[PDB]
Amino acid sequence: SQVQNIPYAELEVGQKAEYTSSIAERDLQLFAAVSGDRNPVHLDAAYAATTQFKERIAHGMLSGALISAAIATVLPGPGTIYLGQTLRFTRPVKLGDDLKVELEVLEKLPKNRVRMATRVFNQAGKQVVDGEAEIMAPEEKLSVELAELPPISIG
Amino acid sequence: SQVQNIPYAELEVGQKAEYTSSIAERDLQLFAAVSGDRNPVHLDAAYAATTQFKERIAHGMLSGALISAAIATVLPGPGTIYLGQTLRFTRPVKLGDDLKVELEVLEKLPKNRVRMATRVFNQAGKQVVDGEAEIMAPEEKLSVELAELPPISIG
Repeated sequence: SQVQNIPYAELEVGQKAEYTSSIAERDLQLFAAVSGDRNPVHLDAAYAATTQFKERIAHGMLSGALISAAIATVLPGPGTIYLGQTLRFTRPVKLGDDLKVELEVLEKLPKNRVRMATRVFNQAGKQVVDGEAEIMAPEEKLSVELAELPPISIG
Repeated sequence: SQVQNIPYAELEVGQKAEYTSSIAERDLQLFAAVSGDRNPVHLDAAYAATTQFKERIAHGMLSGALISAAIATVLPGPGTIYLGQTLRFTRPVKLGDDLKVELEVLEKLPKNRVRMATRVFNQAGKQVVDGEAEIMAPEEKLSVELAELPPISIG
């Protein structure tokens, strides 16, 4: 399929969208690989078993990654420019959690700018991240084929 | 292999550290994989060649991932609790850029709270990200063996 954006003129204050992701081993490994954060509580099950969490946990900033993809692919979607992001990390995310990013349009501002609430909840409905984004929303309507990745093999 | 943290009592206001990374094709693909942001300006060279950028560009939030690793592995390092992060995306990051994360201790506050400047610069010394982290620095000295990444093959 193709992904259609929601340009500035069509956005409304209060408009919401959601973006969901499971927290699997592969997510922990991919985020470590691209961040360089090889702390063993995210990677080494034997190590994590010795910690207070008893199992591996996700990097806090994995939620910033998910938020950015929600904004870029769902609301407003293709053509958006990222100007800023604030994150508050409220609760840890554990291996085997499922996260839901909730976006909400808070304000429409000059120069096609939008303030977007960016919240993340886990499978129990508890908020794990709170924050807000500043973006420049797309001026024109757009339909874009997202790129398919090559196969990525781990282990 | 081994990494020592820098506990709250060891930190001093003005203390700096750095964390560097080159922006390779693999980084674009892995970040897209873990985030879900597969917009083609990040992944498809033929497409990006048709844009103003003339080449692929990195996801803005890739700098957020690198900052988070710098805090978690270099300063204060293992044991740090990530409470908050602000990011202002001041300049696009391109394929083939070298990024330098600069961390600076701005303030030490009660209950092990630290305010940290988190700036990111490209190869030409232009600032590409500005922001500040709020953390709880570790109370005790820890030495940790970082985990190995599993092997990751792409394509």
